[PDB]
Amino acid sequence: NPQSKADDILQCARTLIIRGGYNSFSYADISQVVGIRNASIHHHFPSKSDLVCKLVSQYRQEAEAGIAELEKNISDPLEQLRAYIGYWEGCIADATHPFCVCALLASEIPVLPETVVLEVRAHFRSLSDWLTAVLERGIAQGRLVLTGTARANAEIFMATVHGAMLSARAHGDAATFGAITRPMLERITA
Amino acid sequence: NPQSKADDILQCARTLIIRGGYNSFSYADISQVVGIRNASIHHHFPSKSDLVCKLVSQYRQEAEAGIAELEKNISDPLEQLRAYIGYWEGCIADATHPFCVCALLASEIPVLPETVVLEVRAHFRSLSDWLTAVLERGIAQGRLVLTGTARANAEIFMATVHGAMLSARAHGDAATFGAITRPMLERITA
Repeated sequence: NPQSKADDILQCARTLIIRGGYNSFSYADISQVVGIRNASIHHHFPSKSDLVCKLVSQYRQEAEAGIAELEKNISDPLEQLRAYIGYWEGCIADATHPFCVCALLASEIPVLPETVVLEVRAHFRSLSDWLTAVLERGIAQGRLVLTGTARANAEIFMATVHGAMLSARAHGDAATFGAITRPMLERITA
Repeated sequence: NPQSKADDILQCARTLIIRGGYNSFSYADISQVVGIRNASIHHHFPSKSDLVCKLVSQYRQEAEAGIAELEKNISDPLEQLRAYIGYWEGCIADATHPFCVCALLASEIPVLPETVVLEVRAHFRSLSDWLTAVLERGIAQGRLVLTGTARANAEIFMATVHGAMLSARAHGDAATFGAITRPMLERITA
């Protein structure tokens, strides 16, 4: 049915966009993977900008649901940050989606449609908000020690994660991501 | 003359690639800026992969010459790292080239030509080598204090720089880059 074809197009486009960003895939590539013709893609999504806004909105919904599940299941804020690091290490291992869609698109902001840029920036502010709240709970519970504010530390940890994803993709390697991100976690442990 | 046209094409392509990466510009865009026709671009560069390898090799030559000049002019290793941070803050201010060509291309590695990937990875290993040597001199001179090895700290600082460039481009802002990168520098000051 129609819904399943729309889901297949979004699945496919998400995998392609993680390889090379907004301009690295075409509707022809989606036809090659999913088997629908070009005109059919347009019935589902009236433009590529709309397809990518829909993909990023779904990616954020899933990203927020996954860090919420960490927050729910894990009592200690430090262990929530450690489990978030572990989640990305598993994604880089599985190698299907070894990069954050929004971090990748952020590097291309100046050429992206404005509607896509809105979705990408919303993920950054939202992830920063989550990390800020986890760090604040860690202070409130005497589980962490910080220099500077929780928000400033959240912004450093998010930048370190995005830079570590980039180093793992570049000069190689399944231990890079942890080797870069974990020392902060051990620093801030009370 | 011929050389000047080749330089103009590389200048133009460097500015375009910093906006959106490898797939965000075409030879038509270069013709629009530089005024040569499509066939003329091909006389200078037999393929787009070759044009981009030439651009990245020139960008690295310049990047290495600039950090070498820091190293030459500045005696204290900590002040060499602080001046490197300042160099990127000035680039983000001037807004012409507010992102590293190689950091941007690294996010697209899976779709890049292999010859381009070689040049991008060479920049990462080389910048990591430079930062490692600056950190080692800082230890040898009693100017810095590190947890873990100099190379592991170099890899964190390079990832923090690349992640900070990304946050400055994303959820906005000429103070983000320093706000993320400078706390490390003050941490490691002896």
